Amino acid sequence: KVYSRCELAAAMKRLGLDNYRGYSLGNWVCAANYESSFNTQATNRNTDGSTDYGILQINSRWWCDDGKTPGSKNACGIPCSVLLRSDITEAVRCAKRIVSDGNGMNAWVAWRNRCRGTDVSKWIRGC
Ligand SMILES: [Cl-]
Repeated sequence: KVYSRCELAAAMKRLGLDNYRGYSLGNWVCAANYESSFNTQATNRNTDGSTDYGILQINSRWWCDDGKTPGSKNACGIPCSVLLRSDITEAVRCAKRIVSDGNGMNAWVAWRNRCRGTDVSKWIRGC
């Protein structure tokens, strides 16, 4: 499932991301846009044997278990497959853990490069 910008905004707001750890809804929407193009089925293979999964491209070295990432730690206590669902509940729960890990949303490289220090409220225009 690939979300539309407003459909994702509503889902993320329903699941408590607006102003979570001080990050407005637009930040989260922007991050999803650049991390995955709103695609819950997105996967990206990395050189270390990890993969980034889902709409917020959560990494399998640290956060979820994909059964094939050497040295993986599974801090969200989930199989990575639950991050490939249309239902973003598990992705949001894990994202809340990631954003609380000491660097805010800088954990998402695409957010840092493309969203941070921009006017992110445009991501919720018309929603
Ligand atoms: Cl916003």
